[PDB]
Amino acid sequence: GPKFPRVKNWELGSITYDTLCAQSQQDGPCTPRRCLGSLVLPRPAEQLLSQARDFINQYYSSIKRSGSQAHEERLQEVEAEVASTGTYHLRESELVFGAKQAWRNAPRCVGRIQWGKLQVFDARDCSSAQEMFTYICNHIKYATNRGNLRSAITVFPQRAPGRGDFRIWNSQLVRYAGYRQQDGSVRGDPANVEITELCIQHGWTPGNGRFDVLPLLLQAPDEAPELFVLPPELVLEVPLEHPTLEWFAALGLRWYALPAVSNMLLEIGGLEFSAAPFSGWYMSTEIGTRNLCDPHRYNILEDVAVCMDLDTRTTSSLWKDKAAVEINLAVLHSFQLAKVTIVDHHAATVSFMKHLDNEQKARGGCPADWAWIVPPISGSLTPVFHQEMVNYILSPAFRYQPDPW
Amino acid sequence: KFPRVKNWELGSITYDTLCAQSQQDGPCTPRRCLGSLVLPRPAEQLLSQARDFINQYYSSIKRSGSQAHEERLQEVEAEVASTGTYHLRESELVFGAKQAWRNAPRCVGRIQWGKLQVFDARDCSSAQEMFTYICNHIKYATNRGNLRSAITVFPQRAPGRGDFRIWNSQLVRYAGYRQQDGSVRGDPANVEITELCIQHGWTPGNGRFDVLPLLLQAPDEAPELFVLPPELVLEVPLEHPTLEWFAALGLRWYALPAVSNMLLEIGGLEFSAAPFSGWYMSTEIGTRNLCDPHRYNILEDVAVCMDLDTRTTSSLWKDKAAVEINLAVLHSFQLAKVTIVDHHAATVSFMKHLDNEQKARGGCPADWAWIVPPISGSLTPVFHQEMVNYILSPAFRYQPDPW
Ligand code: HEM
Ligand code: HEM
Ligand SMILES: Cc1cc(N)nc(C[C@@H]2CNC[C@@H]2OCCNCC(F)(F)c2cccc(F)c2)c1
Ligand SMILES: Cc1cc(N)nc(C[C@@H]2CNC[C@@H]2OCCNCC(F)(F)c2cccc(F)c2)c1
Ligand SMILES: C[C@H](O)[C@H](O)[C@H]1CNc2nc(N)[nH]c(=O)c2N1
Ligand SMILES: C[C@H](O)[C@H](O)[C@H]1CNc2nc(N)[nH]c(=O)c2N1
Ligand SMILES: [Zn+2]
Repeated sequence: GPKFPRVKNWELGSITYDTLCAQSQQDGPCTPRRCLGSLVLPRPAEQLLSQARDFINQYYSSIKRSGSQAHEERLQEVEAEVASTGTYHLRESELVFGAKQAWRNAPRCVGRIQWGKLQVFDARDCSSAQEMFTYICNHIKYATNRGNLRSAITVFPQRAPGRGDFRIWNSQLVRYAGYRQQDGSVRGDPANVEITELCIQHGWTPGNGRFDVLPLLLQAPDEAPELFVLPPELVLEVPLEHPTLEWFAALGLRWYALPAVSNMLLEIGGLEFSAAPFSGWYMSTEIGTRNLCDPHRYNILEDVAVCMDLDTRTTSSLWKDKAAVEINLAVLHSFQLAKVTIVDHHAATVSFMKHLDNEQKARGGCPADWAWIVPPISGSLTPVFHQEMVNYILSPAFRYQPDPW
Repeated sequence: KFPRVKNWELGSITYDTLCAQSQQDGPCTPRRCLGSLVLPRPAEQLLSQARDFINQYYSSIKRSGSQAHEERLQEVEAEVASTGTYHLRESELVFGAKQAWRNAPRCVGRIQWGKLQVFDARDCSSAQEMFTYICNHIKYATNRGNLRSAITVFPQRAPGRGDFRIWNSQLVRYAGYRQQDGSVRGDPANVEITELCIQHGWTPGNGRFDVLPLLLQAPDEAPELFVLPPELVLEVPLEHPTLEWFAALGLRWYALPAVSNMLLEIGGLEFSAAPFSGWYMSTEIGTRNLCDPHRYNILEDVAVCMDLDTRTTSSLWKDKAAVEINLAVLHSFQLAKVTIVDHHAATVSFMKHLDNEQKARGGCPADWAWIVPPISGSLTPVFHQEMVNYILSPAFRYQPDPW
């Protein structure tokens, strides 16, 4: 082998070299002195043009037209535009290509075997917060497809010089309210306290439940954000029940069908889309393990263990483990019952192995964040645990961005 | 320069300043992270690693800058200047071994770092003598079930000649025997070492749990074969709290986790045979050893016994059976009165260790993928704790198989 990362699968004994990483144009947070790979957050003119050039090259390569008349004219067209305005504009098919490429390039998504199937909705004509609401509601209608979920992304207008951003304030399109109490405890989802408080300040009359759907705070450039309420018929939800444990349904737990991230930046060839929400379908463990068992979230492990009649007095009864399995199973069982798309952590990780194999043949590598790809239960029971991965930033990219308040 | 380390369960924040004392480079660059890779791939150098360690020593017994410090530093110059190398005093080696454990980023058990019986075997000259030493280490460390962490330090490396080595990866391992049907009986990880044993003339059992012999190598000698007296090797029959059938699986594990193939570096000196042992954390046996597909791979057998649905993965039979096997192990070890710690207790103590280290040193090098357990990851507080990883010395390094 050569001076590219050597990558081993310890279950199978198979070796690959990552040559794609050579493509990376942006430094991550690690150095030879220290690995910072487990931090969740780390941290004009020529600079723009070069990025733009790189993306157009990428576009043209993908349509197999590298070096050609139209390829070189488009380059000259992009330069022209940046020369007289300082920015430029993607073509319809260039946006489609990029959006998909950003999903392909996201090191933290286990669901990338699906990268090539993605409805790109162009909303770069959107002009008001009201119009955003509309656009967002069409997205939710399309993507939900009555439970037969379909991956999509709606792209609003790119950042402009000295001009405000289009922003969705909500971290996801569909999230539950969290209400701070007299006790100090939270009723609802403790992640969402702040945004809940922001909505009430902007005129929302709040509910008082564990599962109230948040309204949307949407922001057209240079105005303050307007508040929009999703019609309940538009938000599909799955009441939670267990297959064998009959009491589970009595807990009154539930989750929403559509996982739609809404607070991420989509950066394509230097252009920045501050508002471009995307959505797919859940992996069982996101709801069952993270949302419902995290001590700083709904934290239902104790409750369920008690119902199950486990010894919660001692760690070694593996009461946390026993309960978490049933919650997870209750998630899957119930989504399946309601005929709403879900994938379990086994099935998912199997298919990402397949994605890894594809991307090896196609690009010679696949950036991947191990701690994020490996599921929060039953880790080494899934094939990804035994797979070494290389993490690196590629572009187009989805980039986290700070809350707008 | 100083990285911010947040914990997302509680929202608390620290800064790691400890990582600045790292002198040895890891595998990451700013262009790409390789932190999930299991493996990497003259007087000035040695003399400055040695001073820096002696500094670490006198500083640790508060005598930094005193007479005994100055003259010991000079004893080091003098020895390297004349011989190309030098030797450590017993107390120094004791300090360095504990520090090597402390510095081990992949060890979730570091709360215990200061409690370590150090056996000095540097006066070892034969594979015979090696064996006795190893046999004493086992008797000490096992202590009829009341496990005591220990290390034994064989003679250092030397430019003149070959290394003292223990060919085995652990002092106690189960043999893996390749069958005709291209199948493995026993432990598939130990196929190659089992074939080495047999080649150096061992008579093999044909059970699923046959304790391998030791292959011990003195400098520039053919390794020698030594059978462990069966009474030294404490084993644990596996049974289940509620499932009476489990015991009839005939499953079992050994008490003592004792790594023997890792090189111990202190002050630039290299100890190529320095086995060490503590006690197990249950997921090691229950999850990895027994349910890994390239190991004993018993998940399906056990789930079928549990009468679950193998046909589809959304019934979570892998997870369900995985838990019972971990349960069986805990129960069994607690029943046989043998130290073991579950992943919840251990990760809780690791958090506290992170706290103590923060106050004492300004951080703790940690490797997230190894600290987080292989089941119920996010169920443990380590999952939500950011972690910085970097190499401090004294350290344990991984080493090439001697063959
Ligand atoms: C198609 C079904 C999909 C599944 C099953 C899936 C699965 C996942 C999972 C389990 C995570 C870990 C997130 C967490 O625990 O917070 C993740 C992250 C991510 N996914 Fe997906 N994903 C899917 C589709 C998509 C789509 C359509 C996009 C956008 C085109 C996308 C882009 C991302 C990004 C950017 C992350 C990192 C998120 C962050 O850093 O906050 N994924 N995915
Ligand atoms: C006191 C009981 C101990 C517990 C519960 C414990 C726990 C663990 C665990 C779970 C691992 C990862 C194991 C794996 O999945 O391969 C590990 C790794 C390690 N531990 Fe410990 N440990 C203990 C004692 C020790 C001792 C006594 C030493 C030596 C002084 C030590 C030094 C190391 C080193 C160097 C590694 C890296 C493993 C490797 O690179 O293969 N630990 N520890
Ligand atoms: C603080 C911070 C930084 C960052 N980069 N990222 C986050 C999202 C956090 C991470 N962990 C939980 C939460 O993110 C919740 C959303 N995660 C992904 C998902 F569930 F919404 C999803 C699932 C399938 C498909 C899809 F398109 C989206 C937070
Ligand atoms: C190839 C390779 C590289 C490397 N760095 N390391 C290895 C040891 C492997 C890793 N994964 C399992 C196996 O190592 C055997 C077990 N490792 C730790 C332990 F079990 F030995 C242990 C537990 C508690 C206390 C204690 F002292 C020791 C292999
Ligand atoms: C500190 C650690 O990186 C953090 O808890 C991460 C670990 N892995 C994760 N993996 C996924 N998919 N989602 C997460 O939120 C996290 N949290
Ligand atoms: C490829 C991956 O890094 C490898 O499987 C690691 C992951 N985490 C681990 N963690 C521990 N404690 N022990 C291990 O052997 C491993 N294996
Ligand atoms: Zn790294």
